[PDB]
Amino acid sequence: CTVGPDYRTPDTAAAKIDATASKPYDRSRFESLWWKQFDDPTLNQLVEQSLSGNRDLRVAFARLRAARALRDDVANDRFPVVTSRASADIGKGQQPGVTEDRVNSERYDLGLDSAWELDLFGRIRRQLESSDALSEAAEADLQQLQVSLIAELVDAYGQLRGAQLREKIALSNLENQKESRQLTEQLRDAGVGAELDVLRADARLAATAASVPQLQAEAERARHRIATLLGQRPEELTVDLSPRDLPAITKALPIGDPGELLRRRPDIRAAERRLAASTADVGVATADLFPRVSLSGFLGFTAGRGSQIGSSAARAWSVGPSISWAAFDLGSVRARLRGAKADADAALASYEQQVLLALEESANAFSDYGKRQERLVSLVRQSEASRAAAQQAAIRYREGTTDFLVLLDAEREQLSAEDAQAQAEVELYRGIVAIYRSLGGGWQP
Amino acid sequence: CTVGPDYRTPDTAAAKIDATASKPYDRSRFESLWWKQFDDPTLNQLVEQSLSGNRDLRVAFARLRAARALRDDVANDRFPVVTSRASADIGKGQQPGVTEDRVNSERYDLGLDSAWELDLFGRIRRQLESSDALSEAAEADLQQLQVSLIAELVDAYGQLRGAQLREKIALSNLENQKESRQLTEQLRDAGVGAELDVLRADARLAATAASVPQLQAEAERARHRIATLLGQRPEELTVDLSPRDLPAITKALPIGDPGELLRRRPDIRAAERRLAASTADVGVATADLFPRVSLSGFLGFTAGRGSQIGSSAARAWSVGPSISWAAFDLGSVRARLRGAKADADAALASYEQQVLLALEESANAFSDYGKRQERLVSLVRQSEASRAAAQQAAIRYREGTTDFLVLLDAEREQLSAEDAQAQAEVELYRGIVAIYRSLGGGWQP
Amino acid sequence: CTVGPDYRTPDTAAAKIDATASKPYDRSRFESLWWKQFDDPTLNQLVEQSLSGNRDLRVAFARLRAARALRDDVANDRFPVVTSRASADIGKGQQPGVTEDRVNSERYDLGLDSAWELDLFGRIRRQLESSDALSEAAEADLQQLQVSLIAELVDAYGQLRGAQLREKIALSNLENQKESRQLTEQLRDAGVGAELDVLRADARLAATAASVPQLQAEAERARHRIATLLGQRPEELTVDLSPRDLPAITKALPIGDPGELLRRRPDIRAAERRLAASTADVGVATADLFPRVSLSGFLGFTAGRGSQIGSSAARAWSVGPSISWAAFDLGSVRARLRGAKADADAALASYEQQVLLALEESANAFSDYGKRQERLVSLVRQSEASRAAAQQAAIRYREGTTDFLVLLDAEREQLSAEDAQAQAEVELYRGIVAIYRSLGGGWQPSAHHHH
Ligand SMILES: CCCCCCCCO[C@@H]1O[C@H](CO)[C@@H](O)[C@H](O)[C@H]1O
Ligand SMILES: CCCCCCCCO[C@@H]1O[C@H](CO)[C@@H](O)[C@H](O)[C@H]1O
Ligand SMILES: CCCCCCCCO[C@@H]1O[C@H](CO)[C@@H](O)[C@H](O)[C@H]1O
Ligand SMILES: CCCCCCCCO[C@@H]1O[C@H](CO)[C@@H](O)[C@H](O)[C@H]1O
Ligand SMILES: *C(=O)CCCCCCCCCCCCCCC
Ligand SMILES: *C(=O)CCCCCCCCCCCCCCC
Ligand SMILES: *C(=O)CCCCCCCCCCCCCCC
Ligand SMILES: *C(=O)CCCCCCCCCCCCCCC
Ligand SMILES: *C(=O)CCCCCCCCCCCCCCC
Ligand code: NA
Ligand code: NI
Ligand SMILES: [Xe]
Ligand SMILES: [Xe]
Ligand SMILES: [Xe]
Ligand SMILES: [Xe]
Ligand SMILES: [Xe]
Ligand SMILES: [Xe]
Ligand SMILES: [Xe]
Ligand SMILES: [Xe]
Ligand SMILES: [Xe]
Ligand SMILES: [Xe]
Ligand SMILES: [Xe]
Ligand SMILES: [Xe]
Ligand SMILES: [Xe]
Ligand SMILES: [Xe]
Ligand SMILES: [Xe]
Ligand SMILES: [Xe]
Ligand SMILES: [Xe]
Repeated sequence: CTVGPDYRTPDTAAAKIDATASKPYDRSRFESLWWKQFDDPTLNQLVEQSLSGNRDLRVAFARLRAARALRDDVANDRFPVVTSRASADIGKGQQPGVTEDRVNSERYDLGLDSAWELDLFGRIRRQLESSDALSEAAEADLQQLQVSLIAELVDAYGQLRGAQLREKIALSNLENQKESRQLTEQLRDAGVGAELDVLRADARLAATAASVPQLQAEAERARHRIATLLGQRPEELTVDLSPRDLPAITKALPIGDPGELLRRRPDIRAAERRLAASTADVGVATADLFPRVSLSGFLGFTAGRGSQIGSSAARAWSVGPSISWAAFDLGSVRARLRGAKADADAALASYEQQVLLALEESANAFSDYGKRQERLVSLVRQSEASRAAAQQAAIRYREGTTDFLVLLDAEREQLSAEDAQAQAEVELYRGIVAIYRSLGGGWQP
Repeated sequence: CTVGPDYRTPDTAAAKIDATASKPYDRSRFESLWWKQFDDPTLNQLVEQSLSGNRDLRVAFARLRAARALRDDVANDRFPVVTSRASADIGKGQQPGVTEDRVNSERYDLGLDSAWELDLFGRIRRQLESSDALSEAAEADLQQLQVSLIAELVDAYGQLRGAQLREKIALSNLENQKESRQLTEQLRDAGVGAELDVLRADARLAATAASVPQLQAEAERARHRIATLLGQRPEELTVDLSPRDLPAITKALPIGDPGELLRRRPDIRAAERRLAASTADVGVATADLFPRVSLSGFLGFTAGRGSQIGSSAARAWSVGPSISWAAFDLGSVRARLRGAKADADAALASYEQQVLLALEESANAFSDYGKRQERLVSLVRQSEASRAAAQQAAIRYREGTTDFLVLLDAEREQLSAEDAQAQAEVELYRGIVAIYRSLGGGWQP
Repeated sequence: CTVGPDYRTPDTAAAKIDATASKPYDRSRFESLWWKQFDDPTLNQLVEQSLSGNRDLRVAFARLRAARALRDDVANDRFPVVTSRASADIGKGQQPGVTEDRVNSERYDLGLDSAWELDLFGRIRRQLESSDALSEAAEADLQQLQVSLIAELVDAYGQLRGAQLREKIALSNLENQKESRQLTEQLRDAGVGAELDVLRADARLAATAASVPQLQAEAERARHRIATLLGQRPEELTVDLSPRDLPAITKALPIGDPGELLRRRPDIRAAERRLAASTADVGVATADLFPRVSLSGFLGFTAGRGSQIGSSAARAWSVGPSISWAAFDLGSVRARLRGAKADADAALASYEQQVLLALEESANAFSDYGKRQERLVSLVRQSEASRAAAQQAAIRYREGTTDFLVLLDAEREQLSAEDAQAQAEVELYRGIVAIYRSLGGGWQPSAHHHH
């Protein structure tokens, strides 16, 4: 007999995300190794190294091992606990009721001690049920950490490429600006220009030059995040992170059925497991409303004289059946039961919150990614127009048919447009990461 | 007697906030349902729904129940703990003292077991005092969560309106810029224009177009945050969140006496409660320096033969008065007492820190709100001048009395001014939230 | 005898930071009171007030005392625990074995009760070894908090000066802009200007005016962070924070040998101590594979009649030697051992992660600081050219040889350049803080014979 509530997984409705029945997405398959679709061998090597080197991941494997070991101890409580012991009780004094003389008093015991709770109401079955569930929670915590780590690492590689891309855009615009500064000097020196043109050109050149070490600095913080995520020291990175293009995915994104997301996400499973364990804990406490039946035992040797221990004349056995019940202390048992009920309500609510946070993450990731595609189309147009404008403004300044401010302003806009477009490409890549993170991709799924 | 210190709430001086004798503020009343002053029924519905749906709030209620359950168990220790038992000791072997033959031996007991610590030094009174205080702390944690949740939600609604406001500003500027692009093409096509004007107009149009999906993306993240704060899935959100104006409060802000803030804030009460509990815990530990006086009992039946249990010939009673005192183990008792004293100093320091954090939050909220009002006055002036400038620049460009860059730049400034003004209005709304959060507004007892 | 693994500090290689062999840095000495290099008495007073008033620091000191007190209780388990008792047993009923009559029964005891676990396999020595290490971890947590707090406070002072600097730049640019607005009005009113010029001038003035209360607002948030970090209420600040220059260090930075950073960082020591404690806990669990030997005792008086307690005829004593061993419960003991092994692997990995996070912080702080110096050189050039451009554009606008946009744009760029430069100066100062934070500056490593 196993008292208290029988846990049932909640009847959690599947995710509905309408925005996913469109062209950017392929619901017909899900790609578990979602980062491989970027077709970037360097990224793939980063991820592989991270799975064997990351120290947080190592901690989580260890915690999983700890939880199994806890469970394994609790499972032995289903059986009698048979220990060994050699003891004595030696003294001199009165023996009240028997005599008022001070007599010597000796007793020796050697053998097996047995302690056994008969699990008639399932206190122990429930403890094991809880511990098994906490083991499964720990496995899910590990899987979630893997999902989180892969996403963080892929994202950081993106940021690194972004900084590299933007540095290259900044240096390229710096050269255009150097050419222009040089033209303002030439015109001024030939008597058909102005110091005012050279000054403004210098100021703009220095502004653009100032962005370079900023961008390099962000690249270096990203390289350094990557090294830690790999379990590697900053100066000991194995993998060559020299500049390459920001990866892209041109096929529609294999996102599977978004209805499956709540079943795929390990954080959801972890919190469901904790709910199951907490529900079993109600059982544990509920069992204390009923009597506790135990059976102690001794098998070995008992004697008044040490010499006899081990011999036939000292053979002994004893059996200690016991039934106890809280009786007038039932109020206390009820208080602990209320406590366990409260903890299980906490766990339920906490599970529900994770479900909601997960649906929120996915809804954001999909809404973002679609908008980021739209935005990019406009930014690409801005860049094209800007490049063309600055080209023409350069020709006109050179020829004497437009003021320097026209060229200055067109150059500012070209840089500003090309930079924003790159940032937006990085955003798109990061949005891909957020989608897969939110779907629970990357643990074996 | 009740040993150890008698807790007294610290004499914490009232908050002094001088900036509040200004006319932005009404110290003559405080409005508990502070969000209702925005006169936004949609906001009011959100708040009411969140109080019944939010899952973090559910967790906190459950933790409150857990703490009451702990307290209820402790309270029973003021009374004797009277449990029930049926036991036996059955076996064969020597009986030291009595005989060296291996004899059969039986003993049966059935009745009530009684255990009572008498509480002469108040160890138990103090345990209960601590537990009651931790219950009040848990109630205050819940109330603080209510304050935090309401503030987060109101703030998020503000962000949502902000994104919607800014989208509308971006679309309105997009129309002006579309008209301009069209004018540059027209003038070019009519032989009094230039390709360079069309290109720059295209670039600027695309830039403005690009901002729209960004702002929509932010609107969607805010919609989704609102749904979770309500305890709802994103696609189930009941409330119509289609655009409306960012709410405003035109009367002076009813902020009450700022010297009441520390009494109103539940976080301060929670930390004060934990301090009270920790002070009682010093009492608990201090009691262990004194003797512990207890009284055990048995009432029921005892017999050498199973047959007799229940009969008057097996009636039994016993009574076990006992006094113990740590004696040579006083060093251990002292170490635990030092430990409890240390924990109480931690709690005191931690209470003081919450006081300081609260005064910091308050002082920031008031400093900010005044500055945000000032800043807005300038931004409103900037917007007006900018719109006028761009209107006139458009007239002049069309007429042939100013270059396109003059119109371009005036259009950029109009958008930049109108968007900054909107952001600043959002800031002002959020400043209102920060004031009320910091004053401890919005909780139920 | 002491059982289970004998802890050894891991053989952690020294930090390698190559970028530190260059001339921004002086590796020949380290300054532990690293903020004093700024030669700012106001900053020095803030830091001193913080060390005596900050409440987080007080919390952490208290937690350190709690952990020592826990350890002191555990230490007494190496010795017999000798308590005292006065008790009685009174009742009426059968005495199984002896009689089936219901007899009256009385008994009185007064004396010393003794309990002693003899630490033959070191279960207790190991518990103490763990507890001592957890105390050292708490000491190191406190020291790390001190490092973090000092850094936070110095950083905040920098942000405060930054806000004050930028306000001053904004007001100064506001004055230039007022002069220009006045010129647009004059030219318009004298028949050779344009309303369009006055309107754009007005818009820009309002933009610049709008920045002032924002910057003042940041100054006030900073003042308030500083007050809490000092343990002070916002309106009760002891130190005068009225505007002064952002401090600067002209000497190359005394950063010592970066290969001594992992030894100096308290967070690294804290994690190493938790590793040591965890390793000792393996010992504790390993001891349960062996027998446990105990010895109980009683010495005092026992009697059937209350009157006799205290007299020679009621003298009593007993001794309770005992040895137990898990026997068929060894699988449970093994499960606990595997558990403790798992926790020690967790702790090792956690120690290693802290090492890596520390190397990452250090490497970022040095990469940043170098880059921030370079960036500043360019921003200074931008400011100079911009100031000059705006002067010339003003001359040309006055002449009737440009539209006002030329002057407007030059003025925007001047403000934008001077503001960016100031932010970048603040960045450099904050990068100094990040270096010292990451090196473990601001606590006293050689205090307490070190260990
Ligand atoms: C008056 C004389 C009485 C004689 C009684 C027999 C003595 C018991 O002596 C016993 O001998 C064993 C080996 O033989 C040992 O293993 C036991 O531990 C020992 O105590
Ligand atoms: C208060 C915690 C630290 C004090 C350590 C010394 C013991 C203090 O114990 C004191 O002695 C008396 C006992 O009857 C009582 O009257 C006091 O109220 C009690 O607290
Ligand atoms: C009333 C009968 C009890 C016998 C005397 C009690 C001994 C109390 O003595 C205690 O021993 C502690 C640790 O060993 C010492 O540190 C304390 O100074 C002392 O309080
Ligand atoms: C683990 C050894 C027991 C140590 C108790 C030592 C108490 C002193 O702790 C000290 O406090 C200061 C701030 O409060 C820190 O700067 C010191 O570095 C720290 O050692
Ligand atoms: C809920 O109360 C269920 C109680 C179940 C008791 C189960 C006992 C199983 C042992 C079966 C052995 C049969 C003969 C073998 C003798 C050792
Ligand atoms: C759970 O208790 C519900 C009641 C119905 C289940 C029946 C199980 C019968 C068990 C009898 C146990 C007595 C054993 C005592 C040995 C010392
Ligand atoms: C100091 O001397 C304390 C004063 C209070 C009396 C102390 C004795 C125990 C009080 C517990 C209250 C309920 C006990 C009822 C017994 C059935
Ligand atoms: C391992 O088997 C332990 C052997 C137990 C023998 C008893 C030792 C008597 C105590 C010596 C005192 C030394 C003090 C050092 C304190 C760290
Ligand atoms: C310290 O002195 C080392 C003692 C040497 C060991 C012998 C003690 C016998 C007790 C039985 C322990 C069995 C361990 C089982 C593990 C697989
Ligand atoms: Na109780
Ligand atoms: Ni020390
Ligand atoms: Xe044994
Ligand atoms: Xe330029
Ligand atoms: Xe930088
Ligand atoms: Xe047994
Ligand atoms: Xe411009
Ligand atoms: Xe019972
Ligand atoms: Xe019984
Ligand atoms: Xe029994
Ligand atoms: Xe809420
Ligand atoms: Xe435009
Ligand atoms: Xe976007
Ligand atoms: Xe005593
Ligand atoms: Xe500090
Ligand atoms: Xe201006
Ligand atoms: Xe502001
Ligand atoms: Xe700050
Ligand atoms: Xe012993």
